[PDB]
Amino acid sequence: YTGRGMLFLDLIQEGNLGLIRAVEKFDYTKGYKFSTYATWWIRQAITRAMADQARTIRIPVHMVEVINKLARV
DNA sequence: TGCATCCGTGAGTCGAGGGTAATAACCAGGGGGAGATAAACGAACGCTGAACGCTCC
Repeated sequence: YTGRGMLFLDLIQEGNLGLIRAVEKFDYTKGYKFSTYATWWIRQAITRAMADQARTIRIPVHMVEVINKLARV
């Protein structure tokens, strides 16, 4: 997700918040590796922050998901 | 102590002119302001004439 109005190092720090979230909600009772669980939370934190901090005029999160959806189609 | 290196600064004058890119995507819940219907008063009207006077027989 580099090169979209957010600095590359800034993306790492916001994703880093997602990682600390994931460890508090992870356990061995599920028969799966930590890597599969973590990547969901990493992607969530990065994409939400990108929605909330890239544009000069802030756009609400649900308008942002509308425009990128229509752009791709 | 001398020699080598790099970093910062400055480099004319007025004229002419405007727009830039890219990636899991959702229920689920739920709060919070922005637009839709009955109650408190007093002011137009309303007939209520009643109650006063203004001319007339």
